[PDB]
Amino acid sequence: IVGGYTCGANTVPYQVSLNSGYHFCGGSLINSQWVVSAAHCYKSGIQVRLGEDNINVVEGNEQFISASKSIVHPSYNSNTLNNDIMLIKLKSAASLNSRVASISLPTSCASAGTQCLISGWGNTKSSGTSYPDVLKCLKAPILSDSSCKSAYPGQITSNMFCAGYLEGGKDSCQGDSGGPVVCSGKLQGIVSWGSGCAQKNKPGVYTKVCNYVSWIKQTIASN
Ligand SMILES: N=C(N)c1ccc(NC(=O)Nc2ccc(Cl)cc2)cc1
Ligand SMILES: [Ca+2]
Repeated sequence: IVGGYTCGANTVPYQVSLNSGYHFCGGSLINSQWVVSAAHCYKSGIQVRLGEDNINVVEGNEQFISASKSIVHPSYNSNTLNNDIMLIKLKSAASLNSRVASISLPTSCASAGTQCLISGWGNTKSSGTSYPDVLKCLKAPILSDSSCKSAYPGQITSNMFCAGYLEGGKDSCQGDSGGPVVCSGKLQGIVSWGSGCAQKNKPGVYTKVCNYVSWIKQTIASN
């Protein structure tokens, strides 16, 4: 996250870190046994780490559970990043409490102008690299789909939306991939892509989770 603030330990209880020997992507817990993340974060051998704040120090609220199945969206296209979303089932259910909790799926798509909370342990600089150990947060509006499409001509599909600031300065970034965009207490987006980070006229682009709710519910019902 570039230009955000330190969230505070366990203030984002649905935030997950995906670990394969190191943190490589975020995710969101959507019930005690399932995590949603970005399909471009797919790897075999994922361990899901819940209840995290400092990812390099064991602080006492963590649950580390390995994945039993990963399901990338059937129409994920890695060239266009259309349908960048995947479901991860945990080997055993997480114990849910105030510090480890799930986030609700949306019943409606959020509109442009709604302020949302994006969080993750990704890069905090638009030039150079510095990865934080504690979770960073950013409040950002969803942008109109015409300003999103003017920023990225020919690249925005109906399963994507832009959120951020067209003047740059504040944005999600590499390592934030797969993490949550929450608006009005519902999961509305998944950190997906963008050109650089926090650059002028290049806002972050996010998977539009309200288009996938029937696919998620159906897949969790049968797996
Ligand atoms: N500006 C951002 N919000 C931003 C920019 C880039 C990323 N990350 C990626 O674009 N990562 C990535 C995308 C596709 C593939 Cl195939 C591999 C990595 C995340 C957020
Ligand atoms: Ca920790």
